[PDB]
Amino acid sequence: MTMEQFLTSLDMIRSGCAPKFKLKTEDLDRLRVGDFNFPPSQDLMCYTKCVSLMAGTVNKKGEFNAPKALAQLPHLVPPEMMEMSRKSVEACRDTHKQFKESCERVYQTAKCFSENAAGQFMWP
Repeated sequence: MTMEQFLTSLDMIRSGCAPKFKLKTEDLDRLRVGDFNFPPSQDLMCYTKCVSLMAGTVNKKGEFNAPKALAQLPHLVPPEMMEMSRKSVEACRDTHKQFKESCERVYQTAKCFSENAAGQFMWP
C-alpha cells in the first residue's frame, strides 16, 4: 500500500472501533501522532485492542502474535514504514506478557511501538 492509502486507512480503521467506546477526540489525536504520554482511560485502552484485533495482531486476550504481525505487516503499513514496524514488533513482542488484562496488554504493546519508532509512528 502507498503512504497516501495508509494515511487514509487510519480514519477508516478508527471508524470501525471508535463508536464502540466513550472517547475524547483530544486523546485519539495524541495517539494518532504517536503521543502515548498521558493517562489512558479504560475506553482508550480497549480502543487500542479493537484496532489491533482489526489488524489481526492480537487475540481476544490481548496476546500479541509477533510471527503473525510480521506476516501481516505488508498489508498493514507502507514500504516506508516496514523496517521501523519490524523493529518495533521484535522490540515489543514480549511486553504483553507483563500485564494480565486484555485491553492493557494491547495498549502497553502499542505504547512500546510508539517508543521504538524513530519518529515515524501513527495510531488509527
